[PDB]
Amino acid sequence: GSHMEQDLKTLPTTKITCPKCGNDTAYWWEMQTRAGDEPSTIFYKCTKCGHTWRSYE
Ligand SMILES: [Zn+2]
Repeated sequence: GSHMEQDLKTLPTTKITCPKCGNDTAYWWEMQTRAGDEPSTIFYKCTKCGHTWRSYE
């Protein structure tokens, strides 16, 4: 754990809320996995504290 590759200034942001700092917006992209919960999910990184969760589309 020494290098990294995160991005914020990029990725179109979407209007949402943050259950952590209470922000009112977050970044958003899709994240598909295998199959055992929700095919193709969208993570939303709040644009304030830097927290991200998942959607259902
Ligand atoms: Zn936040």
